[PDB]
Amino acid sequence: GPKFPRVKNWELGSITYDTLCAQSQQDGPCTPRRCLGSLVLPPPAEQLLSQARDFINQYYSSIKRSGSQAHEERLQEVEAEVASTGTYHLRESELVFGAKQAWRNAPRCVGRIQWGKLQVFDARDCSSAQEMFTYICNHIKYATNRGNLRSAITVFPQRAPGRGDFRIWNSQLVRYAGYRQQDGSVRGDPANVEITELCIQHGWTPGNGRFDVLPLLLQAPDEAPELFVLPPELVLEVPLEHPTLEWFAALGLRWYALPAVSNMLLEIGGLEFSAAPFSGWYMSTEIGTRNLCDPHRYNILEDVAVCMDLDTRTTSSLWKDKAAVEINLAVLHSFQLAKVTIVDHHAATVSFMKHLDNEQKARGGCPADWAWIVPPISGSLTPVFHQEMVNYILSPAFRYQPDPW
Amino acid sequence: KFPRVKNWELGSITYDTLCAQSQQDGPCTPRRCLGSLVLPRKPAEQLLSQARDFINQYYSSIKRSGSQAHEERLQEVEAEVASTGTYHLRESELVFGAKQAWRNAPRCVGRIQWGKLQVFDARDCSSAQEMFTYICNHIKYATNRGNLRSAITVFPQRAPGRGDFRIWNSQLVRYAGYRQQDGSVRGDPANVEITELCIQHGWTPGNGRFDVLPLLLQAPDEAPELFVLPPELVLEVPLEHPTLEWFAALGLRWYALPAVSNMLLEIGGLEFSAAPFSGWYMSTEIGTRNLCDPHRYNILEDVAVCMDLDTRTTSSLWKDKAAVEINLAVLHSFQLAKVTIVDHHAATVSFMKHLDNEQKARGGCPADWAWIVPPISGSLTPVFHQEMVNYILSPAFRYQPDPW
Ligand code: HEM
Ligand code: HEM
Ligand SMILES: CNCc1cc(OCc2ccc3ccc(N)nc3c2)ccc1Cl
Ligand SMILES: CNCc1cc(OCc2ccc3ccc(N)nc3c2)ccc1Cl
Ligand SMILES: C[C@H](O)[C@H](O)[C@H]1CNc2nc(N)[nH]c(=O)c2N1
Ligand SMILES: C[C@H](O)[C@H](O)[C@H]1CNc2nc(N)[nH]c(=O)c2N1
Ligand SMILES: [Zn+2]
Repeated sequence: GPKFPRVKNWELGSITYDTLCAQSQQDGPCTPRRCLGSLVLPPPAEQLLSQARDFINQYYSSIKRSGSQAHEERLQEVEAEVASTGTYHLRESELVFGAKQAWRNAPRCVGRIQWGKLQVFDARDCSSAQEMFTYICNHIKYATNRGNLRSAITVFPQRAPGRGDFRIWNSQLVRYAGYRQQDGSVRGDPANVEITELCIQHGWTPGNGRFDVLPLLLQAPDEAPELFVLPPELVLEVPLEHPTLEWFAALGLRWYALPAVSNMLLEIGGLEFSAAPFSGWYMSTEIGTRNLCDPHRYNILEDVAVCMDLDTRTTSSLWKDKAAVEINLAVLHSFQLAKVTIVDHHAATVSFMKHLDNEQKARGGCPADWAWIVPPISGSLTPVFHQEMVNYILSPAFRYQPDPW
Repeated sequence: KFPRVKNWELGSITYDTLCAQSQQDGPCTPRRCLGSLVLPRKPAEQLLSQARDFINQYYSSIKRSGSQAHEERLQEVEAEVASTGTYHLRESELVFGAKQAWRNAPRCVGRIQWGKLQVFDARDCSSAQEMFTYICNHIKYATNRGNLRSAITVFPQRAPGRGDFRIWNSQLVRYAGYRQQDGSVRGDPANVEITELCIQHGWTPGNGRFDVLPLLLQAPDEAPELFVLPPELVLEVPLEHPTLEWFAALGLRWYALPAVSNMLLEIGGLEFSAAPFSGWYMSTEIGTRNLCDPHRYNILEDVAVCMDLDTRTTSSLWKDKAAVEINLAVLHSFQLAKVTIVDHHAATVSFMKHLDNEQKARGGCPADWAWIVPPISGSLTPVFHQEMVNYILSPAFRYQPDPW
């Protein structure tokens, strides 16, 4: 009947229609000829204005004053500002709304049930790399909260015409070093080889552990990036042990508490925030499956399987599956023991299903990237696997941006 | 124009140029991607061009493009369509077409096997009774005492203004699902509807969890007929577990032969509404989806309790632990019974090789990531880390409406 994508849940037999996708102003990578959904990575005053008008409309709607005098005056104010400066500036509450809407709009995030609970730190007054470090340390302190983790974003000054960007060079605020060895292998996190060598080129004295916390490379406008070492007491980590396998603790594994992505671009109303780090808490599979077991990450699956005395000589023993499960259990158990916020992939996907239903009512749909939403272990054991999803780009948005170097 | 395809484990990059050969629209648009949807929302010059294109594919395959035989065949097809509005395939063309359709199936992880397919021509079928004989032979051939062999049986194509030949069941072997009035379902819930259709067409039902359904076979414009498969034809594997002695006591089992029977085979514009095909199972289909899906046999909690796991909380990973043991039991049991089966690691590893073979052969390979990646231990398999391009090539297997 309805001229909108029909979305089915095959577990429950229920049907919805996504009408929200009609609000998408930006094309993705797919066409009627081929679907590129699995691909990881696929102003003129006029363009800015329409984006800005769209956002201001979004803002006034969200506060139920659409069509009002203050709405029309804000529109006039934004246009006039662009008229004389080529850009414009957000009011504080507009920044807060946009930051939250960016998260709410993120198709790849399974944690969006939490989207309304986001502490927005306005750092648009920051004017140095040293000052960025202060703001970041404060973010880490607040967000970590001794293990009772709190979602937060710190927004630094927006991209400005004829002036360099504020950039955090590191992909997350907390990252383990990856040291390339003489034998070609990697000690530490192979994901972080490039940033590690960049840190060294910039005067960092490197360690040689598997879990050396990297220093921050922070870049203020039109300046070389400066190197900042995080005070270790600010960086909460959890040593990994297993509830029953006593040898697991002897592996010396660990992960940091705070997932704090820092290389993403926050776009709101056409304004571009090139440095706006944000953090929540981990879903246990990110650490236990991906970071610890990916072939091109720590790759600990065989080591653990051997300790479990599994038959690693044949696929059909399911040694990989068994080990992966116990590694994930260790992550959950250790985070719980340490009283550091974490969520398993069952609890998380269940809560995302609740989120989908909320957004169905609130907005007529929810953009979602099935491949990213479904967890990397136990896929069909979670409800989201059986849930069809429509993927599309809404704005405000978090966007990938090229590396500053 | 041409999609850049990256593998994130190895850093390697391909470019898919095969997708330019797609003549059929999928469900995605620039505005929104619908790749996770399971089913699609919904003259003679058209047929003639699909026909020419296919005959072209065929003669290129035998390396005789531009040969007089190729040219003569094109005129044959053209002459037949111009006169009758349709045409017919030579057996050798049908055999090529069927293999290509498997090859082009974006959702199939087992396509490394594509060139190895026994094709039974059943186009000289005029009755449900004859369909039954062909089906029995197919099952006999394909089962081969546990040494499974991939096969397809092809029934007469669709004709204008005439009902279709159809097999009503979704697979040649399916377990009954009986809806007990107390809300529940005994058996396989996926088969409630087909079970009920069977009963209304005269089948005396069982009352078990693994009662093998009769086939409802339909010749054109006739009511379907009921046929009970001879039990000796249907090979089943009792499930036990290598170390957990109690597992066998669950009374679990599954059939050897996965033989899908409700898909339509399109070749060169011609449509074969009844063309059942079979290979062998990947263990996760049985151990994860069929046995553990909440809307299937849903045995997770039962197994977990037997393993004395803490069911109270999600964070004990009782679901993940139980699922792994069930998958192991399926593998163990099939191996013990000498019945062909492939685990999801072996399967996905061979699929990566297939992607590589196809890159060299055709310049790409249509694949549906969401279906290729197994339902447990996704990122533990190489396909998780492989970008894939999805699109429709012909010959193709397609979904079609239920005939009732
Ligand atoms: C509060 C608890 C949260 C949980 C459990 C959570 C969970 C996740 C997970 C599992 C992913 C997939 C990441 C990967 O596989 O690498 C993800 C992605 C993402 N998250 Fe959330 N998240 C949370 C909070 C947040 C917050 C506070 C923000 C921003 C305000 C956010 C924005 C995003 C974005 C933009 C992505 C996509 C990343 C990409 O494409 O690279 N998340 N999230
Ligand atoms: C020989 C061993 C084979 C293996 C191990 C295998 C594996 C699989 C698996 C795991 C799926 C996903 C099915 C599901 O989740 O329900 C699938 C789908 C599919 N397979 Fe294969 N397969 C094999 C042979 C074949 C053959 C012989 C054909 C046809 C001649 C075929 C054509 C297809 C098609 C068309 C689909 C998609 C069905 C749909 O979209 O619902 N496969 N295969
Ligand atoms: C393109 N950058 C890839 C990349 C993504 C990363 O994480 C994505 C991401 C983003 C936001 C998250 C929020 C919460 C959470 N638990 N995980 C989250 C994970 C981390 C490092 C890199 Cl290098
Ligand atoms: C309409 N229901 C869809 C459906 C799809 C099914 O599987 C598709 C399918 C097709 C070919 C296969 C080949 C081999 C294999 N192991 N599984 C295969 C699975 C099975 C039953 C049903 Cl009921
Ligand atoms: C090729 C594929 O898109 C890629 O490996 C994706 C798949 N799904 C994912 N899902 C999440 N949550 N995170 C990821 O990094 C990925 N990687
Ligand atoms: C909604 C989602 O697309 C649906 O559950 C799909 C996901 N991937 C799948 N993959 C396979 N192999 N088989 C399936 O039935 C499905 N179902
Ligand atoms: Zn798509």
